[PDB]
Amino acid sequence: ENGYTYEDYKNTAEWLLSHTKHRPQVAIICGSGLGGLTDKLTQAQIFDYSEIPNFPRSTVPGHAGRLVFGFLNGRACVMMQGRFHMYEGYPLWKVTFPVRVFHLLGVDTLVVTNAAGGLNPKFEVGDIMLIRDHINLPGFSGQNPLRGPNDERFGDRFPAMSDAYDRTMRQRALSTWKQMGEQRELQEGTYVMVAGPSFETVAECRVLQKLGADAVGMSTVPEVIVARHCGLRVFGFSLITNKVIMDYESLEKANHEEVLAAGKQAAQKLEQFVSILMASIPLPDKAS
Amino acid sequence: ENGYTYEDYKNTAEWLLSHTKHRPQVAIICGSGLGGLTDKLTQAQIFDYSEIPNFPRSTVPGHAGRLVFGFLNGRACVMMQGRFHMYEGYPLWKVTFPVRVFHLLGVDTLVVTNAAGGLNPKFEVGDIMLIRDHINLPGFSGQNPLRGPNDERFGDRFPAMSDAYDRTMRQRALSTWKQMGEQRELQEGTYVMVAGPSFETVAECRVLQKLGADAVGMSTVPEVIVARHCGLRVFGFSLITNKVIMDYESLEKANHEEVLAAGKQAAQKLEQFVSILMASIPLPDKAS
Amino acid sequence: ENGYTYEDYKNTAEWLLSHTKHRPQVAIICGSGLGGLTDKLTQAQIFDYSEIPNFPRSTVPGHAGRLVFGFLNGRACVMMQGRFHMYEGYPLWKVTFPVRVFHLLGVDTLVVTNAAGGLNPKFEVGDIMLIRDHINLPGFSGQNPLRGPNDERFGDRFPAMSDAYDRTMRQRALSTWKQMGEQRELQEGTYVMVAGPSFETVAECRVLQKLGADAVGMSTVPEVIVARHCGLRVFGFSLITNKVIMDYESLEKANHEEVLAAGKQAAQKLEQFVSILMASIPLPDKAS
Ligand SMILES: O=c1[nH]cnc2c1ncn2[C@H]1CC[C@@H](CO)O1
Ligand SMILES: O=c1[nH]cnc2c1ncn2[C@H]1CC[C@@H](CO)O1
Ligand SMILES: O=c1[nH]cnc2c1ncn2[C@H]1CC[C@@H](CO)O1
Repeated sequence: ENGYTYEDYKNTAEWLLSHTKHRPQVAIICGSGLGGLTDKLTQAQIFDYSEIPNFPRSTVPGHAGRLVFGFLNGRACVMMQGRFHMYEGYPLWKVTFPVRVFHLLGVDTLVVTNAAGGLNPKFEVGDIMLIRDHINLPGFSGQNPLRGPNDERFGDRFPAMSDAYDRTMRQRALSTWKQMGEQRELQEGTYVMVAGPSFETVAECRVLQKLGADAVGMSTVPEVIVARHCGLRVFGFSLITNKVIMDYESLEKANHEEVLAAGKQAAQKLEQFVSILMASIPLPDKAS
Repeated sequence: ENGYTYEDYKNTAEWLLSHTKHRPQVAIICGSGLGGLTDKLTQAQIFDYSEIPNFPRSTVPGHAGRLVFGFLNGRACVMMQGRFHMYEGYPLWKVTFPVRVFHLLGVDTLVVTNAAGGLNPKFEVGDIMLIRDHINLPGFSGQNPLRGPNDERFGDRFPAMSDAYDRTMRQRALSTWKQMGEQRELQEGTYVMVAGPSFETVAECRVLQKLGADAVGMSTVPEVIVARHCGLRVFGFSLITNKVIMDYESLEKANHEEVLAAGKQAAQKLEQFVSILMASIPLPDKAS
Repeated sequence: ENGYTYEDYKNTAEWLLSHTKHRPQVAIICGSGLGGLTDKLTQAQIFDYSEIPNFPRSTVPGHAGRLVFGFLNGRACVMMQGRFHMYEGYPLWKVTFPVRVFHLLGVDTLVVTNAAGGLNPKFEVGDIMLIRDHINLPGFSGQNPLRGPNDERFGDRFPAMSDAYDRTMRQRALSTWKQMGEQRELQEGTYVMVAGPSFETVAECRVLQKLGADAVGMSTVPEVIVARHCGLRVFGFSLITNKVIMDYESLEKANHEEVLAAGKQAAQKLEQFVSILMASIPLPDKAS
């Protein structure tokens, strides 16, 4: 985990402990425009990234740069509003530092969210996709958050990712959606991480499509991965904010204004979802 | 753009201004063996990379390591003879530093050239290919020149690349070729950037082929990308210097001696082309 | 070769010379659990990585962290028990430093081994695969050991990899296997390097499969590549330690305990193989 040491994590976890009365169980990292979830907490105790000991700040635009503590629909969460991306300069051991601290803080579940582009045509903007799998492109080329000496206090050298996106939690998600009897089904498919801040070209989109991806994005994977390394339960969704183009002869392209998505009903649609889903995450009590 | 600051760009742009009387409009970055284009300028004022304030030098072999100023077939260009490649150690924010300076210098068009390998069988060495699209392999894994804090004085955080290789300029190129009624057509296809200085293996070539690439090379993309980020018009060609191999049972491989291509008629064929094409790049006057 | 200089290599080669009487011809780099080969040497003179001048140490767990010198089945080898991987923090110019020193030491052949995952279904664990080709994933994204200024004292700027895994030595391997009339054939196929220490997901495995890979692993390529750059003869095998998963609905995943493979007969099976194969590597005498 180059950069930080165990004790850096300990010292930050502890600092958090002795500065909040909350002992979170589920850590939620909100993607673009889905940070409204913070609103729904209770007994909320906000923490500015910067105020915490070794916490990677979030540049100057880190307006939504805070770690909120509270209770949501039954569980004592800890939310990350506004995360770190590879594309902004953060080496991956800064991007994923939270996940290690959430672990030592006591977390045992991580529900990671993000807005992503739509590659699967069956997807339509506004859609919500269940990450059943991911393709760690940067990781293939060495951009893996576990590069460097491994700490057997955190996990194994070679953790398997075959499993990562918890199966049961996916049943429960498919099901909770149906319970809400929602208009439009809870999409499910493979999520592909691509770093670059620029948006995919039509030649790029096509390789991802053949590659098996369904939604493309620029984060999540580093947090998914290091969480699993820790032994955290993991599941997540993607807010399809825009359909990804294809050559032939187009007329559109892709813009961030499409973030209107991340804020429109869609946003707060996933928020209700994520809220109700708190009721389907097992307690540490090993419930019986 | 880690490494340099806005003012580093300003200070270099200005230095260039107050050291040349030329206010270039089109910046041309010449690939291997196609640097003969410099010959054709007029009112040529050569500048040694090294003499310019923050300009990345080009090692010791930077013989063809200069930025020539002048007029070509009607426009006041600024040419880069001998560029920087990832494979020689340059972090991408040094490779692409010129494109930012050409921008502040006033440029509004960039015609980037390179020699590339032939993947599409329809290609035959000597051929010239029109880059209609590109696959930014390094970029997928984080090797994107826009990594780091974004400067809204240069462009947007998430620029789309869906478009990059200007459409009209491609009509004009296909057309100008036909105007010259040239022997052999102006190929067009997708260009794939691969970093490594070594040459592709037969297992590698095959993945690129299925991946959609037509020509493979080791540059251009970083300059294409940062140009678009700036709002520069962009179009380019590749000089197929050698056909890329495929398993089965071969007898050849790939060598740099194949640069004979980059210097043979082919070279100066693209040079006449690029020269005449100056007549088809719109003026800043918004011509009417 | 950023990091070290020619003289760093010279100073280490020489140090090795004036500290051993052995002038090795074949350098063997043993993969996981196949380091038992060291046992079979004779006139063995062990050297602790750390004791050698610029030699990258191997962390604290570098127990099997030594460079053994001796004679094996006829040739004066030099073996690397326990290599360096990208995933442990080593920049590739440290990972591959040995290959440069083995070169200056006089080596002219490198037989590299590794344990790898099975992607080709025809593969069955325990199997041994002949690396006929490789797909340098990290290399595509810039992770190539030849990045930086090139030393024409070592090799060419753009070395071709079209060839790398010596053809004749493969005939001899297929043949020697048949000579032993072994139970189970000497598999042959394409080896794909993936960096990350974590194990491939089912979405990842599928892209590698379509990509053409047969076995997947996390090393070898950097050593294969820099060897060829030097002009070393190269050939290698992979010990399929585990079959790689695929979605649908599985029940297994991948664990390091599967290293039981690397140590079981399989291990010492490749060891006899590699030993007998010493008899099929040409001598520097240009035998006649
Ligand atoms: O089509 C897409 N490709 C890649 N990343 C995407 C796409 N759509 C959304 N994002 C992610 C990456 C950054 C942020 C911008 O809103 O959202
Ligand atoms: O087949 C090829 N693959 C990759 N790069 C290539 C190929 N052909 C040319 N170049 C580019 C990369 C470096 C320079 C050497 O002349 O030209
Ligand atoms: O399925 C696999 N995928 C990637 N690397 C693998 C696989 N199997 C073995 N290794 C390599 C990488 C590290 C070491 C762990 O024993 O062996």
